[PDB]
Amino acid sequence: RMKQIEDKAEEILSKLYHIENELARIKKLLGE
Amino acid sequence: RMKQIEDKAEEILSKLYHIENELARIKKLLGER
Amino acid sequence: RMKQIEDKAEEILSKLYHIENELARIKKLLGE
Amino acid sequence: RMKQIEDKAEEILSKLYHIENELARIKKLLGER
Repeated sequence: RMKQIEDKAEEILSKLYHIENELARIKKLLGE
Repeated sequence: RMKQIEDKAEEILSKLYHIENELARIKKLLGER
Repeated sequence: RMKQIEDKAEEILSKLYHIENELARIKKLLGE
Repeated sequence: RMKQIEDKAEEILSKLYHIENELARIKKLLGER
C-alpha cells in the first residue's frame, strides 16, 4: 500500500539506468 | 498524502520519458553529426 | 510519515527540471 | 517497505546527480566543441 510506492520507485530507477546508457552512447559519439 | 504521491510519481515518469526521448533525438542527430 | 516520501518525490521532480534545462542548452549548442 | 523506500529514493537521487553532472560535462565540452 506503500508496497506500491516502492514498485514505482523501482520503475523510476530503471528509466535512470536507461538514461545512463543513452548518455554512454552520446558520450562516445562525441569522444569522451 | 497518496492520491498525491502517485500524482508526483506520474509527473516524474512522464518527465523521465521526455528526457529519454530528448536524449534519443540527440543520439540520432549525432549520426551524423 | 509518507508526508516525507512526498518531500522526496518533489525533490526528485526538481532535479528532472534541472536536467531539462541542461538538455535545452545542449540542444541549442548543437542546433535543434 | 520504508527503510526500503528511502534506500531507493537515495539511489534515485544519487543517480540523478550523476546524470546532471554528465550532462554538465557535455555541455562544457560543446564550448567548444
